[PDB]
Amino acid sequence: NKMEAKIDELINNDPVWSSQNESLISKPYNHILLKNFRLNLIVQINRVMNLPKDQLAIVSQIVELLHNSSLLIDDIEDNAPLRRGQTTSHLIFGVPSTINTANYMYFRAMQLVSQLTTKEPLYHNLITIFNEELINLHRGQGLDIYWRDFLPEIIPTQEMYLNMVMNKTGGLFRLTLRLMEALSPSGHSLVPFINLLGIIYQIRDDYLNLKDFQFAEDITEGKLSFPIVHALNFTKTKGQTEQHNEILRILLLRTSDKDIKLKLIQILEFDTNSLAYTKNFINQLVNMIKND
Amino acid sequence: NKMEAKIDELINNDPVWSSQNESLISKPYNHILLFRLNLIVQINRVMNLPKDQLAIVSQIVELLHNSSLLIDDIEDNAPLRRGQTTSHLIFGVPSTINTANYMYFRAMQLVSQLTTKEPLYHNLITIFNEELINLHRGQGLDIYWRDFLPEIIPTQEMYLNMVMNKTGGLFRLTLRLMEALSPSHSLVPFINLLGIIYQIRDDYLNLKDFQFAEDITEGKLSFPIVHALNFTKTKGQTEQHNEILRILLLRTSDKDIKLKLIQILEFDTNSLAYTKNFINQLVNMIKNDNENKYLP
Ligand SMILES: CC(C)=CCC/C(C)=C/CC(C/C=C(\C)CCC=C(C)C)(P(=O)(O)O)P(=O)(O)O
Ligand SMILES: CC(C)=CCC/C(C)=C/CC(C/C=C(\C)CCC=C(C)C)(P(=O)(O)O)P(=O)(O)O
Ligand SMILES: [Mg+2]
Ligand SMILES: [Mg+2]
Ligand SMILES: [Mg+2]
Ligand SMILES: [Mg+2]
Repeated sequence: NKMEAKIDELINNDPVWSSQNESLISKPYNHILLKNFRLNLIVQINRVMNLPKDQLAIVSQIVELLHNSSLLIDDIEDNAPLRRGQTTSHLIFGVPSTINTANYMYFRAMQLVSQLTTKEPLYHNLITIFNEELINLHRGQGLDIYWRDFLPEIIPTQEMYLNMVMNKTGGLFRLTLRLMEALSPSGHSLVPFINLLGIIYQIRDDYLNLKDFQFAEDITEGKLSFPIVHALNFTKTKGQTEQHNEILRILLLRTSDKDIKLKLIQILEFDTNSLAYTKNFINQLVNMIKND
Repeated sequence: NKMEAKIDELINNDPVWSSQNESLISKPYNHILLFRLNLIVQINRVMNLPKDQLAIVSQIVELLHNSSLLIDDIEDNAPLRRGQTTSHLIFGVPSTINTANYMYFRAMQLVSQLTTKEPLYHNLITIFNEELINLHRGQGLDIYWRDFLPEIIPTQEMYLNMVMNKTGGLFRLTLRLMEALSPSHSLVPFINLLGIIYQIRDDYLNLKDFQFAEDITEGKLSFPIVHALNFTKTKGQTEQHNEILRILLLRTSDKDIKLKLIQILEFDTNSLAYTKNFINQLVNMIKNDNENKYLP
């Protein structure tokens, strides 16, 4: 009877969640917070969208949660040891807590959308954009991960890699902009532009990762970067069998040996000219804007 | 010129995605597909959702359920899920995490297809939202206790609230959606008690079937363990309290060491007996529910 009442009380109330609990399970996330330029893009874009700063704040909050959560997970998936010159959360708090916290923040983010409007028609568009771009994000990420973890099952071509980027990187970039375009109280859609900004961003990330070495973690990962994809297809094309295989073998070692990583890079520098190709590819993309 | 052409085309289109791609990413989910729908069908008798809108609800629930099992096995370092090899051991942790999270959002998208009524949608999303949030909190606490042991040893109360969040999330989600779509007293209190019977029973059966008892290997703060731990602390049984902690902290597969911890629960604290009793009472709260305060 006393137990029965304590239970009766329980099952008839909402589940209990204290602020301490909230603090406890937010450790992996608070860690990565300690790591502005994401708001510079939002403030600029806004110069054109004209959103009241009240709503722009809630937009900035949604994107950061989604962004920081993405990084918490991408690090697990990529077995990354450092993020922004700091130990990654999964190495401190563990993979289990990090996955849960990150996925949890995805839903806190989703919850904040209610705060952008009272308008039922608008709200629905918002949730849809939120849904679509998150679905796109996971698709690209699924390919980048599949290609990597199952190499050499599939050697992506420049086209396949770019579709993957349109999904993955474009995902976050389109989410931010598409949401603002729906809240804008006010020319043409800036989506095409943000997609190009996303592609340039990703290929420059892939590129600087190797040039900054020449610590090239992307090689330790086995990632099918823009430079590696060109090297692999170039090599198959010109009949360079041993080079094509050494590239695959090195990617598959998941090595942190600096000399082995340097060898690979010099292969992309003198043998396949992938570094130059990529540099040019980036410049051309930028020129497409600068010459618009 | 020609490169400019292709890029232009690319950025002016939706991201490309074929079904072959869809198949790649689904592999980890398909692997886990290889009684619940009966419970949903049964519940509809009072809800009366049109066999079709009910299929969708059913699909949403299945995506979520199956997806959380894939993530939970990664978090629990489980080598087996119903006799077969767990997905992350076959497809790796990265793809499995991603495929499971992708499915969460596919589930979130099916919600838009239950209704086209603007208020009713906002209420379905809210429900979906709230329950997924409660589910992650319960899981977060469950993992936290397990991974920070012995910083915090939960009490029966703490444990049960963790269950209301975790196990209650997936049970309530299903029920609150159905009740909201119903064309026809809430059964949420009843689903809550159910979830609790189910979880305490899950923890109970895990040890009893052995008497592989993976929960021990996992180091989990299961219901019998929570009892044992607070039972020895109360009776001041120092060694035994520490011995229980020591075994959980071993993350062992040692059949012999697992046996010992169980020996402790059976002989020293009688936690297993205490739990069998607990379950029964909860059920009687339902069995002896005359006037149907909980039952329909
Ligand atoms: C977890 C899921 C589905 C997706 C996660 C996708 C992400 C963020 C991956 C992280 C990497 C690329 C960085 C990006 C895209 C930052 C974008 C910045 C904005 C300001 C939008 P990195 O590790 O940081 O180099 P990647 O090299 O692994 O491609
Ligand atoms: C991934 C996130 C946030 C939450 C996941 C929560 C889950 C599913 C945990 C799995 C376990 C409990 C079993 C359940 C819930 C049976 C399926 C439920 C139905 C309602 C049919 P188990 O491993 O199967 O014993 P647990 O013992 O680890 O608590
Ligand atoms: Mg990465
Ligand atoms: Mg990556
Ligand atoms: Mg589990
Ligand atoms: Mg678990």
